[PDB]
Amino acid sequence: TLNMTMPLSCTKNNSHHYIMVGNETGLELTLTNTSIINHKFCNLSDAHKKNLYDHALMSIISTFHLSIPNFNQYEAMSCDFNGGKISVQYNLSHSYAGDAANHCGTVANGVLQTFMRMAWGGSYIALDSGRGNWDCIMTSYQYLIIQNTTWEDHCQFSRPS
Ligand SMILES: *[C@@H]1O[C@H](CO)[C@@H](O[C@@H]2O[C@H](CO)[C@@H](O)[C@H](O)[C@H]2NC(C)=O)[C@H](O)[C@H]1NC(C)=O
Ligand SMILES: *[C@@H]1O[C@H](CO)[C@@H](O[C@@H]2O[C@H](CO)[C@@H](O)[C@H](O)[C@H]2NC(C)=O)[C@H](O)[C@H]1NC(C)=O
Ligand SMILES: *[C@@H]1O[C@H](CO)[C@@H](O)[C@H](O)[C@H]1NC(C)=O
Ligand SMILES: *[C@@H]1O[C@H](CO)[C@@H](O)[C@H](O)[C@H]1NC(C)=O
Repeated sequence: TLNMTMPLSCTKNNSHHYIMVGNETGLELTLTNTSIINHKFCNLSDAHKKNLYDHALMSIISTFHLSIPNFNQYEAMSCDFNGGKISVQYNLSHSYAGDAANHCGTVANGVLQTFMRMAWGGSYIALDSGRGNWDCIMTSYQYLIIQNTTWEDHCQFSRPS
């Protein structure tokens, strides 16, 4: 065992949902005030890391039917790799209306949107964006964390690195 055992994803204070892409593998989406990736980097230095990254986000967009509007906006994002299993952390700026509106055309916002509409946990506020069905979602959560993990382990945070 390397370093000390990781905290739980499934907590009384967290909102979480699991997307099962593979036969038992998938993505654990966690909305938290707990930071998992402690650096400011997302180094996709090789084609494999870039490929693992695109597959993770493609999975979320496909499953949630995210039609993300082009607002030329971005979420603060860290990523790391642990033997082929990616971790993606969004430092969400959705705590205030103005902040949410400027980080509205993002995957993280699409996830927040699904959590709200599916009632998966947590309370949110929907701001009418400029276009159709897309809402800018407010949340008090600081982090959205996405980890490639198994169903047996989805309730515990994986090691980022
Ligand atoms: C998201 O916010 C956390 C918290 O501020 C950032 O983690 C910090 O990273 C710096 C390195 O630049 C460390 O010196 C701090 O100790 C970290 N703080 C904590 C609480 O872990 C994280 O880097 C941010 N991620 C992004 C993408 O901005
Ligand atoms: C992500 O990449 C950056 C830059 O590619 C890394 O920062 C480098 O770290 C080395 C330490 O060996 C130092 O020379 C500098 O801090 C950076 N070098 C250059 C050329 O930018 C960073 O450590 C990487 N982090 C992760 C998690 O992969
Ligand atoms: C997360 O932190 C924000 C700001 O500190 C706070 O308002 C919010 O209630 C916290 N949420 C949880 C679930 O701890
Ligand atoms: C998790 O990682 C494995 C290999 O590291 C990959 O085959 C699989 O597609 C990944 N799962 C998701 C949901 O990205």
